[PDB]
Amino acid sequence: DYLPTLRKELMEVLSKYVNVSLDNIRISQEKQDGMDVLELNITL
Amino acid sequence: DYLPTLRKELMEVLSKYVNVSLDNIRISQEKQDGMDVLELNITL
Repeated sequence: DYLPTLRKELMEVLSKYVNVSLDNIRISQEKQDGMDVLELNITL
Repeated sequence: DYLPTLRKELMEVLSKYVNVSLDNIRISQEKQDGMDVLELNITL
């Protein structure tokens, strides 16, 4: 609900920075070592 | 000049989403397989 939405928001912001589409952007939400870590990747 | 700036911009946007500081955000710019891949990480 919360972060998942913010993750989409991050994608949109990035797509505007390098003027690509959302299909070229990947973002993952994972729980490791007890913590919730977001990872946002893009290939240019 | 270009992406390095956008990388900082990404950090700022993320810090506002989860209302943290820039010190809790990491972002890397690396060349792998001939391509330039940005990686933005945050621990929550």
